[PDB]
Amino acid sequence: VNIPKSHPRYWSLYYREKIIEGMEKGMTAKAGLIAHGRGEAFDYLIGERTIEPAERAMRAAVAKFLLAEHPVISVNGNVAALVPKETIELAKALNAKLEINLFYRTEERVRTIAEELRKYDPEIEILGINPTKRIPGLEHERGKVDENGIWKADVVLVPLEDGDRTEALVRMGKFVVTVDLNPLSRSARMADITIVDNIVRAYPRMVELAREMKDYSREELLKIVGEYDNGKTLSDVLLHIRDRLTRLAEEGIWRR
Amino acid sequence: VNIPKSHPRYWSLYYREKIIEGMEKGMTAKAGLIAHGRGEAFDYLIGERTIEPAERAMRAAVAKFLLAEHPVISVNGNVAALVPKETIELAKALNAKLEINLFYRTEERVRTIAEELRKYDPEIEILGINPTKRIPGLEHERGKVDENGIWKADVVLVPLEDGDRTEALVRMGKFVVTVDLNPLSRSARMADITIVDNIVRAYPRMVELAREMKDYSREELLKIVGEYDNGKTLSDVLLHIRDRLTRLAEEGIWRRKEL
Ligand SMILES: Nc1ncnc2c1ncn2[C@@H]1O[C@H](CO)[C@@H](O)[C@H]1O
Ligand SMILES: Nc1ncnc2c1ncn2[C@@H]1O[C@H](CO)[C@@H](O)[C@H]1O
Repeated sequence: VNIPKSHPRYWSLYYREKIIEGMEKGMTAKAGLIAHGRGEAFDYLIGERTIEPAERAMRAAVAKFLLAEHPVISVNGNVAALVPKETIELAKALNAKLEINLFYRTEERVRTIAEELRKYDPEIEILGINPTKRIPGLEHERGKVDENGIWKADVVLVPLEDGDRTEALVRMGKFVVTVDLNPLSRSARMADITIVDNIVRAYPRMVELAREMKDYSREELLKIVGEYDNGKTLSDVLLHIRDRLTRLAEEGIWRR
Repeated sequence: VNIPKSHPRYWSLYYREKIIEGMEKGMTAKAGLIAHGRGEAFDYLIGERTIEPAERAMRAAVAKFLLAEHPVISVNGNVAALVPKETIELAKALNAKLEINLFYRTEERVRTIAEELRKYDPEIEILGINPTKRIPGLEHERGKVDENGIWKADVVLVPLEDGDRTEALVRMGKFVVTVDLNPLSRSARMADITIVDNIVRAYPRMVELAREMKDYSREELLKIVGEYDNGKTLSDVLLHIRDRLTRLAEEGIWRRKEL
């Protein structure tokens, strides 16, 4: 990361280095590198900041998790490369189990990811190591879940997830929250709560909200998670990007 | 193995596979995978189809290439993984030479890219194997081109290209045509003709266009080229995206299977 701190693409470049090493540590899938670029472009368009529609979604999600009877947080190759410590934090803050859930499971991937998480907590409870259950509707390898993790969860957080799984989880009766910079992806459109923000900002922001809501009443929380409309939240994100586009055009370098 | 053709995201997933196989073959760099994703995001915004402003730029690019005296088509790692066959097809249909130009050049990636191309034509000549001419304004390892290729070219096609490189060629007096799904990238803004469409739809369509216009009159060809506005095209692309976002926001997208 040898670039002036004043570089406008400072952080973006920094995480791009992180995602590359992720694959270098053998935990980030190649498809994960591609998904990362999808994120980069939408983040650039959005403004690399947590927009209002996102703060809104995170509020409802934290409220929703606080009421969960068995909340679970899913971790994949990208999460492990970008926010390995922050995901352990969010999981402690919401008293939620941690499950390694990969679309493409392998003995190495799981081990490496569990190892990466154990670098910030060698004691934390990590599920999905030995997955016995299956998410209905998915190909055997892609629908693996842990008898004690997602399989029994009522509210689940699946960040940077493939649309088929999000949909399948909703179909099996799980309430699904996702973090996804692409508001037009199947997953973003299928989730009950869609947080359109970079996970590097969303995760510490939610750990914050969980503190700011730690002493909330089950009534206050029910009011929150009760007034949330994911549809209007998605439409606003789209409108935001549209307005962001109008201005990005009247700026930068032009040639004529 | 492959994606079930019935899967609605078939094409999207097919090409993700191809770019992945490309890196597996040593032609594509890891960062090429990330760049593929950036393209996909913009494709999500345009709606994953060829829009009229793109078709418009495509006809202009073909017209210009057919009128060119020393046309050259550049090939990089992402190009090699996604449209190796169509790249060769386009070059022949435009009677242009092919040159390998990479961001991270190594003897292995060049070879592997060369081999891939030859699998569709063991006969085609490939420039850029060991380029010796340096284009000023670029870092040492990023600006060497082939003396008999881009160095002497008048019209150059540089798809999925770095802005600095697109910008450098323009500065060397080359008429630059690019294919880039991001209408706001430096490359899209600096190129003379910007084709905002996915290269997997663009190259096949241009091949078809080169054959169709292979017999046009210089009068027609010069008219097409003469009356083409790249700025207007980029703005028309942006307007299409902005109206599409407007429409979708109004209709709503939550829980919709398709858009
Ligand atoms: N750093 C990130 N933060 C949040 N979402 C991301 C990030 N990188 C990639 N994604 C999302 O992952 C999705 C694909 O699984 C993409 O739609 C993209 O928006
Ligand atoms: N398949 C593709 N077709 C056209 N342009 C692409 C594709 N993939 C990536 N790009 C573009 O190439 C640039 C990165 O080299 C990005 O700005 C992106 O818009």
